[PDB]
Amino acid sequence: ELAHAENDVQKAVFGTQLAFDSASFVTGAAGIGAGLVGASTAGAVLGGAGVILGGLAVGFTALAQAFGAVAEDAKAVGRYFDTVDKAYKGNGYRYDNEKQVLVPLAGAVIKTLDLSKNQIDFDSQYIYRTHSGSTGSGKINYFFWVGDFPRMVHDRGQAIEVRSGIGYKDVSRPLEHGDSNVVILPGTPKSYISYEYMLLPGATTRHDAGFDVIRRLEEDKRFDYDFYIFPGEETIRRIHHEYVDTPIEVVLDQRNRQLVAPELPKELHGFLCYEIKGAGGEYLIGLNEGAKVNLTSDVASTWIIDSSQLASDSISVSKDQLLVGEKGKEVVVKLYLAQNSQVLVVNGKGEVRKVDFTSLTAQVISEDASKWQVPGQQIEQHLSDLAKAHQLHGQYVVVENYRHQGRDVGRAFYDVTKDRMLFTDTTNEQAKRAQLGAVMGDYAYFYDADNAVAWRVDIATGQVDAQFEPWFNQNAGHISRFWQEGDVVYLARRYRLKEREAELGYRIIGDRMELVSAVGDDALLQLSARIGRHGDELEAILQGYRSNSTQRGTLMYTLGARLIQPTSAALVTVFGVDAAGVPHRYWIRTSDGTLIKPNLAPPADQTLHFEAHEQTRSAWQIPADLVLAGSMPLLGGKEVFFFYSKEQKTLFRQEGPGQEVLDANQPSALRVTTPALTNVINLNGHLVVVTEDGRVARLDALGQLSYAAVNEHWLKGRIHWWQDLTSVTDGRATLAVFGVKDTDGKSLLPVWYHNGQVVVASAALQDKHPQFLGFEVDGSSARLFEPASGKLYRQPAMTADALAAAFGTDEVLEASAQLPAANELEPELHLKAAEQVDAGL
Repeated sequence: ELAHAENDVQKAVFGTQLAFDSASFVTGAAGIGAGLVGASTAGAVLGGAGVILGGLAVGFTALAQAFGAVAEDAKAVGRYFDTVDKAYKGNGYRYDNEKQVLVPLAGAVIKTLDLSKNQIDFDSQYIYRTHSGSTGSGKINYFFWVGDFPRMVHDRGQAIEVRSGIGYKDVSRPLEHGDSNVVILPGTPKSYISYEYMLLPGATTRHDAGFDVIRRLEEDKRFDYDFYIFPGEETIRRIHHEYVDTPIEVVLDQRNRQLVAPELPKELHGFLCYEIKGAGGEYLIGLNEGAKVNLTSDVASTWIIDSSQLASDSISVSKDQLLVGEKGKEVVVKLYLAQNSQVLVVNGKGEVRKVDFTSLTAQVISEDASKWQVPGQQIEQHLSDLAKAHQLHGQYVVVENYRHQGRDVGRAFYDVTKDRMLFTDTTNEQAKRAQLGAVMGDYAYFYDADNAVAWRVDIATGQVDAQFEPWFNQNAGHISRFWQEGDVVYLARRYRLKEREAELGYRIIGDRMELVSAVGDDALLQLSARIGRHGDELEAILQGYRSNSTQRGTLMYTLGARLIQPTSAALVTVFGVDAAGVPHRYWIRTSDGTLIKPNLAPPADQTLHFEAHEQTRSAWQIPADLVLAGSMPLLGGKEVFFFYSKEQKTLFRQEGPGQEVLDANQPSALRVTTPALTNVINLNGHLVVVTEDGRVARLDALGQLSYAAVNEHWLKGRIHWWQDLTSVTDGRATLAVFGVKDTDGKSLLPVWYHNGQVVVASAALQDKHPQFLGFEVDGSSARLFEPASGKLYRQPAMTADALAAAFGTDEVLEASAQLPAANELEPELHLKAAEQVDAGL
């Protein structure tokens, strides 16, 4: 009757939606590099413990998708610095030996071509300096402050000023081949590079295209990459370029070579000026849009300009300069000719004009038709190639004094990939300098690094919408970090008080701003160590802070804001050093006001007792890295709470929130026995543990664990892992095997183990996300279900000899995939869902 809910069935732990790509990624990244997975930084909690039920294997998807999105940006940044190295490698230029053109490489920057000497003179791009607080090395040294994270020095005066950290230094080098030739002129300006950081598992340990170039640069403390902080490995998510006016110069020689200026993306126009200097001869300057050029023939010449690469062939002449193009967007040519050096203006066909400095006229002559200059196709091809690279770059560019609609909107950020998206949408002399923090799907978050304000921006590029107001606006300190994770965004405002510096951490979702952390104060922290239920106010934080006003509200330029004000969240953490040697930390369950109150038990080979005066303490002193893992119903009259500590690699279970008063003499959170615990994961409210030998087991309210898979780090190096897989559990084990690779060495082969039988999904199954189902009473026909097809299948078990054929000595399938093929089981049915049950399916 109704739904089944049957006991003994021995259904597999991971259940329905399991995909080996997502879980094998998440459990691999959790198995290395000393980071947590899926952790929150502002509040110290795993997995969003406010979510208490959901699909176990959906969490592996939600994690893998986010870390793939971070990995692709990280790789793009790598491929950029790879391209920069490949540009400075071989000194900025190549010669096309098949068609006799000198072509600039994509990414280098240059001061001048001493082309007579065939000698090239380089330039650096500058990257802003890394800076940070000092609570890590000293000061309030214990806990990991939120805002004390590496940040960027905004000021051009102190940037790491040199390319040479890529591995080599020079002023000049010889170019190998090019002379008596044609030359394309360099086409990228100098840049100031901004950067932005994001959490990425394995970032310290991956080796990908060009990452080594960045690893070479962070060897100087002025800049850091390949580094670790408490929540996990952090990496540069993306780049922003600020371009600076770049005078390249050219010094020609007594050979009638031809020059052409290269065509650049819409944003690069006007950042380049070319000094074309030389003597004698008849040299052609191929003009192009969005550049300035100067002619310095001061010995003698007659220099040619080609209009045909511009969209239009209209010209005007002036005693000092001439202009070519149309609609005012005409290339400015400044005409420092001497000794009756004169310019000839060539069109696409038939005509050249003599330009008259006295008449200001473009007198016709038919001296074109004269084979004076190279056919277009080769140059046009090279320019088509070069124009691609500058588009492909992606990333962002920063625009200063963006006049949107005549009105000057200040700084703007050109999204190279999309519709010019982000600018502040309002005219204010502070917001003119405002800093971009985070961007969403048609939302942008800006902030001021020095004043407590932040905006919602770019609602359909309309008006500015709302501004966020922290709980206090009247005292010194600043928003020390603005950063996002998982489409939520976190504010770490540092406050100054005449006692101490303090910090508050807010989380913003949608229209809500929420508080999730408070540093509080000793007089709060000791009155939190005891009885506590506070309701409408968090521990009288308001009466703990606002009494220390310093008129910082003089800087609250309220700018017509629709003010949004903080509201308090479930599981507000409170923490701080109460006194020397006594850390405290509590979680207020704001829904009910109770305190989660960790009473930690000394190591099993110790016990301590403490005097009655200090007795209001946890027995073991709370580690610096301690995080609430989510809490489960016990079915035994309480709720059970778990605490994790990555440095200690121990799990503490606690029944109920804790005592009404801390007793240091009988602890309450008990050090759970687990083998070599490497990490803990919370998935929609379900806990998962990863052992150091590479087994995975779910966990349940009595502290028991049931093994549920092995991992890549278990399969690696075993020559006959199907033998050793009997060792993972005492018996009646049903395991996925997340480590098995398809023959390409990239895809993952779905494998299970069940009562000694190994099931592998055959080539038709593999891409379909095969689910496992338990065996026919004949004990060889393993059932399977494939939810996308809706269809139910049957699949032979594979013998150890057949495994010895299908696999050599390795986790990767042989190309001789002599693999037992499936067949459908109940072809007449299309199934919404299939599950095991005691009576059957």
